[PDB]
Amino acid sequence: PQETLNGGITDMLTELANFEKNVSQAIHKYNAYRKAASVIAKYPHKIKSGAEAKKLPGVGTKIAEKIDEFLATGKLRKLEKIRQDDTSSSINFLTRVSGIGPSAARKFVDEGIKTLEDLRKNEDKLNHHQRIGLKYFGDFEKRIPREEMLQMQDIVLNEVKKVDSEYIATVCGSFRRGAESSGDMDVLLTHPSFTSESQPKLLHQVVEQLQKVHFITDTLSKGETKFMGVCQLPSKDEKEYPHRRIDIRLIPKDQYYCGVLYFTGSDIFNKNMRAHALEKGFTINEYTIRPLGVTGVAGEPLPVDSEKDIFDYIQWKYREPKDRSE
DNA sequence: CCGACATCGCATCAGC
DNA sequence: GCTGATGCGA
DNA sequence: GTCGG
Ligand SMILES: Nc1ccn([C@H]2C[C@H](O)[C@@H](COP(=O)(O)NP(=O)(O)OP(=O)(O)O)O2)c(=O)n1
Ligand SMILES: [Mn+2]
Ligand SMILES: [Mn+2]
Ligand code: NA
Ligand code: NA
Repeated sequence: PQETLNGGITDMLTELANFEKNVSQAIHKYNAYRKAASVIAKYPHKIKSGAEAKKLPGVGTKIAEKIDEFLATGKLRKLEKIRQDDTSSSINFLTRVSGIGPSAARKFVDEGIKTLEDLRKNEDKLNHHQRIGLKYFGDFEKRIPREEMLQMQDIVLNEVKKVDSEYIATVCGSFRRGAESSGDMDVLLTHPSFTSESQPKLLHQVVEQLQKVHFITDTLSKGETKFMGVCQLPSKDEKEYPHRRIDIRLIPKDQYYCGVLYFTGSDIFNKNMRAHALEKGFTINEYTIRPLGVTGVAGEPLPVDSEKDIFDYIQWKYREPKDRSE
């Protein structure tokens, strides 16, 4: 649908979502507003009343009431007031820095630290992750053209197999869903000598190699199965590429497809699949799917030899990654 | 009137 | 020293 | 905030 049909309303709900998330520290209200904004974005009519939007799943009394005020007056006083509030705005803005959540943002603002310049004046008071998020603040909010994502994929696929021929690196996330641009790169790593039943430094060597060739530039978090960090394409003396976020995850190779499914997403989709499963007598996570039982006590896990397998167990139509936006 | 809305890895904090 | 809780994030 | 127990 043309976004201007109910663009005023979806914007309003999205702002409210971000504020509940970053300032009120209520993730479920953030999700509620998101859900209401999303479903309205699909509505192929121009909303005339709150009671009309009330019909859509995820729109209840409070939001329908807020829509009525917006249509009848062109704004939302609560949203107008929040926007002029120095404290709420600062807290909200600071959470745009990677590593800074609602708790840290609130405490920063409480001690007068409110801008990026304030943060730069106070490196002492930031932890390692936050410093990096601050350093590449602009870059991390840049979107990554798919062409560059392909360039980034080449490097990873190359260096991965260079360490050991039987690794299997799989770019998931928005990229796998075929998006024209991505927020970051998500790499899913698997190796034969690592199973659920089950060679140790399996993730570490790959990361080390990507640092070796100067592809990985910074580390946010690193462990046995999880990597969170920063990368950069090498420049062709023509100008330099932005620093990008990259997540790497080493997963039980015999659970490869539940992982590919989870880390391909989307965000709402993974959520809808798990919630559906429950209404239908199943429970999925990133590793297993397992039929809860009669009583709803999980039974044993199943074999899965392709993504479609999981789609079959609860039997939705196998939707291509491109289709899993919700 | 009121609880679910998923769960996890890693960094760091609170405390023994 | 350690375990467990919290924060932030995927 | 919304849905549904
Ligand atoms: N809260 C979250 C966060 C991430 N995820 C999963 C699904 C996402 O596809 C995946 C990766 O996170 P992600 O990189 O943040 N999003 P995703 O790659 O979809 O989109 P982008 O912003 O990168 O473009 O992990 C999730 O299921 N629930
Ligand atoms: Mn991503
Ligand atoms: Mn990611
Ligand atoms: Na409704
Ligand atoms: Na943040």
